[PDB]
Amino acid sequence: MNTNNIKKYAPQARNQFRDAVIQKLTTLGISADKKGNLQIADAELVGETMRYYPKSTLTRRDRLVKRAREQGFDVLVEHCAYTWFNRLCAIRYMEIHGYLDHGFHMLSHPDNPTGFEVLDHVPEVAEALLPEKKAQLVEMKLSGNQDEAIYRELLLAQCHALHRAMPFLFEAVDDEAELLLPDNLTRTDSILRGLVDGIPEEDWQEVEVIGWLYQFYISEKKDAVIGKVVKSEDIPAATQLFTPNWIVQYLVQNSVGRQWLQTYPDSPLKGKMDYYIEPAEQTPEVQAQLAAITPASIEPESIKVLDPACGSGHILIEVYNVLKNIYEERGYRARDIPQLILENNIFGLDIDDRAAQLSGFALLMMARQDDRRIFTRDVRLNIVSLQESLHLDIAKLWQQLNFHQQNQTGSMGAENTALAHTDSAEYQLLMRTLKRFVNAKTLGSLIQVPQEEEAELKAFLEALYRMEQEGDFQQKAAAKAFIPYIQQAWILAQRYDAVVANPPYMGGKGMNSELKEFAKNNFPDSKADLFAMFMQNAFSLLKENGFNAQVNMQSWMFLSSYEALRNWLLDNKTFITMAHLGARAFGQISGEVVQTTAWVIKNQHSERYQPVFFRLIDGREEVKKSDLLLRKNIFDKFTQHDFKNIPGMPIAYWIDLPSLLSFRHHKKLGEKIALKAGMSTGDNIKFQRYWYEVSIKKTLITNKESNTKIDIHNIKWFPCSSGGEYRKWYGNNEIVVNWENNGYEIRNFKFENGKTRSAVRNDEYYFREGITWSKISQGNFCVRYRPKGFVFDDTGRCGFSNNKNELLYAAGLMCTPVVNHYLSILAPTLSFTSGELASVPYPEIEDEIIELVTNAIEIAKNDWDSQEQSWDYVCSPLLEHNSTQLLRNIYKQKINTNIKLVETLLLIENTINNIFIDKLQLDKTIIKAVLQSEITLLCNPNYRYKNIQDHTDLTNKYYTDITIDILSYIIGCMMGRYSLDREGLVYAHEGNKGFAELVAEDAYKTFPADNDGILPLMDDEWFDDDVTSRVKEFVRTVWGEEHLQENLEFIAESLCLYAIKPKKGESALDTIRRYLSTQFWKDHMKMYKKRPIYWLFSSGKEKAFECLVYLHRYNDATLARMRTEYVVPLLARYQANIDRLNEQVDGASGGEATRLKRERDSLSKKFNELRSFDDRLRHYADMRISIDLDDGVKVNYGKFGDLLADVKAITGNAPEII
Ligand SMILES: C[S@@+](CC[C@H](N)C(=O)[O-])C[C@H]1O[C@@H](n2cnc3c(N)ncnc32)[C@H](O)[C@@H]1O
Repeated sequence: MNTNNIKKYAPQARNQFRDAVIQKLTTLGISADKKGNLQIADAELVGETMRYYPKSTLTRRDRLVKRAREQGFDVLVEHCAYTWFNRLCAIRYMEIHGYLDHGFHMLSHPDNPTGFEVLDHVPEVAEALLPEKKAQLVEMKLSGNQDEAIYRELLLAQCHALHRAMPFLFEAVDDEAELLLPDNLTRTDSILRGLVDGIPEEDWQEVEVIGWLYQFYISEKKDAVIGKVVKSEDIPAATQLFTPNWIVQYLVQNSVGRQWLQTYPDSPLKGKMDYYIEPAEQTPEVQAQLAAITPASIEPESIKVLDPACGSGHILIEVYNVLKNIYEERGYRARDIPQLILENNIFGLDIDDRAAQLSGFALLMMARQDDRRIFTRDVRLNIVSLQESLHLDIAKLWQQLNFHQQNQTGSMGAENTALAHTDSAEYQLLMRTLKRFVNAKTLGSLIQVPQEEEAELKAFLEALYRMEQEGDFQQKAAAKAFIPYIQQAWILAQRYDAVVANPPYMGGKGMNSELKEFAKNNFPDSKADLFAMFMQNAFSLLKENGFNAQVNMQSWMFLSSYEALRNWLLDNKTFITMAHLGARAFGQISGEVVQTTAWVIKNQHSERYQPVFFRLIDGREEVKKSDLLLRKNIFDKFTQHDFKNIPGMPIAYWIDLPSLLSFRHHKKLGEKIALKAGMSTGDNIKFQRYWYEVSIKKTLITNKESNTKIDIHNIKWFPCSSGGEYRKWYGNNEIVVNWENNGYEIRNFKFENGKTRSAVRNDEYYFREGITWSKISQGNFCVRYRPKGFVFDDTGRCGFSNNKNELLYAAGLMCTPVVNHYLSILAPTLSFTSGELASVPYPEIEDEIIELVTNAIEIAKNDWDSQEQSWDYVCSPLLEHNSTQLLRNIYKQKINTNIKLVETLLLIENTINNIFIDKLQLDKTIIKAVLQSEITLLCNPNYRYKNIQDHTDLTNKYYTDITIDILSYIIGCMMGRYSLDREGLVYAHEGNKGFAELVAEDAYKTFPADNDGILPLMDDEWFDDDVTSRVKEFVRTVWGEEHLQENLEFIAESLCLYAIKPKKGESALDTIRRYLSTQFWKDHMKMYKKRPIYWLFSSGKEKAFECLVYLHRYNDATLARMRTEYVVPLLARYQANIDRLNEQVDGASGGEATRLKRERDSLSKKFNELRSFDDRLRHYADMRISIDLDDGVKVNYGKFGDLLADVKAITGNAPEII
């Protein structure tokens, strides 16, 4: 069958049917305004008509006004449009299979694509349906022009004809419902055509279509009610799916068919059950147990099955099929089985009056596929939809009932007449029943009813059937009103051999006010979501040896918020079989939003029982099915007693055995170590910084050059562990938080009313030595060491211990694939909090691992401290070897050192993993050894460039970041941030203050530092303090005028590698200059994560003047000096050559004069752009803008409007063009 047709039609069909009811209700007068307030205006009385229509069609009219005032105008239309659609859908299905007694098609015409067969056989069709109006209808057909009048009469006559067998869908007292039937049913634009035209006939063969009609009708109102709280009337929309047939079979066959096969093991139904999971080999003790409960025989018509949420009845249809083959096998006549199944075996509930309308239809269409006279028998269907009790005239009906026959009939009977036999066990049983179904359109089948009231209700019910059949008008009007409630109560008091359902799914963030309190007070173990309450309630609906079988979300197997429930299941019930599906089990939902599992749980507790699991998480819907059938991916080694060894007690069949026997033999991790969540500052943008953004004087960072005692009164910034990226031993020392005055600002940080926004937690553990981890990590789990002088927030959780060895032995553990083996178990998410991480095992201490971890952390710390983004940065790693050697040879010397360390840490990490795996007695096959690509070091090209698979292009890209990093360090020495003479960071505080002292102290005597802190970054050599100029002065001052040219050609060779595009004949010197003016800005953006310490003042898009400015060295007089000594003298040289280039264009010709014009044209564009960058720099230079370094980089960079480059990529806001 092709759903793609129904999926497109049914949503459109819903709304279609709805406007046709509004348009007919507007005539009917029942109407609401835009605000949902109802309007009557009563009804005109033009003699014997009600103009807006007959006046016998008034009373009936005045019962819509009644019901609409009882529910909701929106509701009315949403229901009645559905009922008719369900009716017409029921007719369409039934006319294709020729189920009609008159044997003519009703909605279509076989030999005419546009017509209606009931129109040409008016005499025959009328003879069957309306024998009295035959002379009239044969007269209107002979008028040939009243077909819409005629067809409106036969079609209404057909639905009436179907009320005898299907009273739940085709009601007969629907009087008002006839006034809402649309006209023009006989036109090419009737609503009817889409129902026929949108669905080919082959889609109608099988019955599942009923469920796809079901699922796509309401699909649209679903997309409007998701994410929000769901109204009591929107529930059927928001929770309505459709189970694949292969899951239902697995559910029905492993519950119903299980019990039958449990008594008659050599039943040929086992071959007829493809999804029947055979029982695993039990211990002799359980083997004695199960035989003691299985009855020696089961009679077929003693089995009773319940779907509490049938929906389309898709599950009942399969129960019907499983029961069908049980009756055949027992020796029962063919025709007699449907009645016995639908009356003695199949019972179903739901809240959507219109979902039952389809479900019962579906069972009757399966029954009509087997017995032609099931439509002649009084077949009571136990498929009912739940009804509220806020609209009953209870005192009016119990006196209309005359159950004990109190009114001797005939005594014409007063507004104070004491309700007689209010003490009768039919009244007290009736009132207790009407009190249980108050908000039935909200609770559904979760309402329990005591089994003790079973007998009294059925005897009351059958009597309510009798008196519906033998009684007078009041007793038949009355006893017809009470049956829906006495029946639905009778279904709830009854217990069943198997409950099969695909329950509804709704987390505790769409439940409405009414529903929530019902969960806290009645289902505390499973108050989180609906599907769980159905799981725990369904057990209250089974016999002792009964089977609960559902297909549920998987979260009840893991989330600690179900621990009380998971604890409850293991103690009282017996898991039988479970097929864990995971995602994409339903081939018609989109997104990884739905993860499921189907299971069967006996209502008896057996300890030593051996259940069978199927891990079918992979593939589309088709695959799990194929692997389920082929019995791929089977687990049958763990009893339900074994799953109690895991903190929280997760259903965790995927576990093996030595990992289960290690939770019991060893001690918990977060027990030993104080897993503490950090503060929550409330605002990470106000309080947290990158350490390079602020003055090093104003940080708790102990510099290698400030022996002056850190005055803890001037200290504003303290290094803060704030989450970050994966890392296995030490990095991420990048965030500093504002902790001045012991956090006076974070502590008093309040909202508007007075409540406190931040959440300073565990501030006793601050500045301690400990570890840390990304609380949130996409990949594996990893921890890093954390020295003293740090704080930490909630994004960077930290464990602490008093023993440094345990602090390392833990840090060595929490980084293995072994830990990521457990964290899969306790909580398969990306959240690595302090609660599941605390339940991790943790064995005795070995002294070997503590050295391997000390070596590993210093390998990792040496790795981290090597970049200029770290505070502990000393100098560029090239400057560790002799300064006579050739530069290309020093590159080679450094790479070989960087591969040995990867192997060492890899051999260390794998030695650590292999030691833990030996102690916990684990399986090295499950825990793979660490690979070189996972060694979390920045010198490992495999890890830094995960995306590049090559070796050459991997090696080249490595040489390339190596050549850029040495350029940003030289640009660093130009500004004054580092120095050859002095180890470590040199100058980094506000206002260019104290820089000059350093110069007088020969802080930069080897390589001089730029005077003003303005470096022109240009593509041709104008100034002498140009960047590309001083770089050569650097290489010359370091490696030798001897080597200058090959070291420079090798730099040219290496920039060209990945950084920029080479050019033939381009000197080493030109090659370098090109990079700096164009690409360096971007790499420095990336290098500092869009937080530049060197600011590129840019004239504009012609790159007429670009200069770098070091952030710390900035003062008021800079933009005045920037204009005095750079922007002013440069606009003078541009002119003395536009004039010299015009002395040559007139003195040249041919190919050279066209070359001097493009050199004069290009030079004049850079003269107008730097003329308006001067008109705009003079603007910002007068302002004497003086910065504050504590403010941040995203703020100051907007203070200059568009003078700087990438103002909208750094600040976010487009540059404010002053
Ligand atoms: C049961 S599943 C759909 C049934 C479908 N035949 C299948 O294969 O699963 C979702 C349906 O459950 C229905 N349902 C039944 N009983 C319910 C209850 N007590 N509360 C809410 N929804 C309920 C909802 O109306 C919704 O349409």
